[PDB]
Amino acid sequence: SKPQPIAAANWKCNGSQQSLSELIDLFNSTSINHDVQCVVASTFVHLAMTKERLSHPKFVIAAQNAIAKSGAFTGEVSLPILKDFGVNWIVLGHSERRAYYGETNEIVADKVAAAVASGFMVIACIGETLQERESGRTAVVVLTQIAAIAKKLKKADWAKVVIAYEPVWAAGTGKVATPQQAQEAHALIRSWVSSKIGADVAGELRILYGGSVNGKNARTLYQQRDVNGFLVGGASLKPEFVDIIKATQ
Amino acid sequence: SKPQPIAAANWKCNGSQQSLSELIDLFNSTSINHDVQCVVASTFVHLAMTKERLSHPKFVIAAQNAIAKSGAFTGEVSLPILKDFGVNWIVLGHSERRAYYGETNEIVADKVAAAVASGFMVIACIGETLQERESGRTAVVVLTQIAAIAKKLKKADWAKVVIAYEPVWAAGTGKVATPQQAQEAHALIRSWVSSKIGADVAGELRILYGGSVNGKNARTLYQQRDVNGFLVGGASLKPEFVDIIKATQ
Repeated sequence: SKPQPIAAANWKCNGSQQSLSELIDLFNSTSINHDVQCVVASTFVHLAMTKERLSHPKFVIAAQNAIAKSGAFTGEVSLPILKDFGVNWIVLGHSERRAYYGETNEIVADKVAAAVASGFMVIACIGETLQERESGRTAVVVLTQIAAIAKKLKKADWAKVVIAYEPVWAAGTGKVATPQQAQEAHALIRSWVSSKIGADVAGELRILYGGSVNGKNARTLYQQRDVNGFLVGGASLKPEFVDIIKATQ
Repeated sequence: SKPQPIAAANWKCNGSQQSLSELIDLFNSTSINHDVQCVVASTFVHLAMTKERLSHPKFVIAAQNAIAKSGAFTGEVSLPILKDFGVNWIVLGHSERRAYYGETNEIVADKVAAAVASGFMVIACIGETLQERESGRTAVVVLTQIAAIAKKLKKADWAKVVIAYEPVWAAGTGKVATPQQAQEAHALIRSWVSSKIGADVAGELRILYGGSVNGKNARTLYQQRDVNGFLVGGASLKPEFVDIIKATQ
C-alpha cells in the first residue's frame, strides 16, 4: 500500500482573519474517514488563530518558511521560535522563495537540515522551471535539488522529510501538467531516493504533487502510483480543498 | 522644542512565549510621566500575543518587515494582512534586511511608499557600513538611501514617516559611536530633508538613533538636539528598555 497521504494547504501570502476563520470552520466540520495527515500552512501572522481554532484531529498547522536560529535577523522567524509556538510542520524551499528570496539549493538544504534537527516534519520543495524543462533539463535540475538536501541529512532523518514536486514550468505559464507527467516526475524522484538513500526509505517517502490541483482533478492525480498527496496552492483557500482531501482515499 | 520622542523596541528574531510575556508585563507595569510614543516590533509569530497582552496606553505594536501586496509569495507577510490584523506601525529597511535579504535602496523605497499609501506609520531605516564611513562616504550613502525613499513621497506623506539612523559601522565592528557622532549624522539627515523636502517637514521629523543603546548611554544620546528617540535592539529584550524610555527627556 502507498504510505500515509498528506493533504497540505499552502495559503501563501493570503487571508483575512474573517476569510480564514470561515475555512477553519469548514475544516472543523468536515468528515474525514480515512488516514490522511492534513496540514494548514498559513502566514506567520495567522498561526495564532489557526492553532487556537482548528479542532479537527487530522489537521496540523505549519509555517511557510523560517531561518535556522534566533538572533539579529530583523523580519525573519526562526525554527526555535516556531517550536516554542507549538508549530511542528514547515514548508521549505518553495519555488517562490527560490525565485524571489535568494534560496539556492544549498540554502534550502541547510534550512531543511536545521528543521529536521529541530524536530520538524519538513515538506521540502523541488521542481524545474519552464526554461529548464523546455531545454530538457528536468532531470539535472530536480536531482541536483534533492541531492543538495540529501547531503545535509542522514538516512534516519528521512522519516521527518516529505518531498513536494512543483511543476514550476506549469505555474501560470498556460502550460499544464498531465497526471502522467506528474507520475513521471515523481517516479524520477523516488528512483533517486531508492538508489542513493535506500529502497526502504523510498518505499515510505511521501512525494506530494505541488501543481495546480482542484476538487475535479485531484482523484485522478492521486491514483498515480508515486503520488502521495498534495501541496495545494490557490484551491486551498476555497471549500474545494475538502474535495482534495477526500481524493486521497 | 524637539518633536515627540519615540522609543522603539526591535525584538528582531527573538523571544519565547514566556520570555516575551514577562517582558510585556514589565512594560504594562511601567509609569511613564512624559509624552513619548513607545513601539514594540515583535516577530510576526508574536503579534497576536503582543496585541492581547500589551496594554500600556503609551505603546503601539509594529511589524519588522512586510511586502507590498498579498499573493503568491510563500513565507512573506503583506501590508494588507498586517492592516487586517490591526497592526499600524512598521519598521522597514533595517540594516539586517539590506545586508541579508536583498533589500536595495529602491526595494526599501518601494516598501515604504506602499506602507504609507496603506496608512502605516513607518520607521524607515538608513545608515552606512564601516567600509562606507572609512571611505568618507557616510553622506553619499545615507543621503542616497533617504533620497530613494523621498522621491516616492509627497510632502504630506512625511507626517507618517520616521527615520532611524543605524550606525552600522559600529555594529559589532569594534567601533563605538559617540553622542557627537550621532548628532552629526542626524543633523546631516535633517539638513537634507530641509533642503529637499521643506524646512517645515524637517523641523518636526523624528530621527531616531539605532546604534548600541542601553540604560547607561541613552540619556547622553537623547541630549543631542537632533536625536528624537531610539530604535533599540538587544537592550529592548531586557528590563533595561524602560530606562531607555525614561531617557527620552
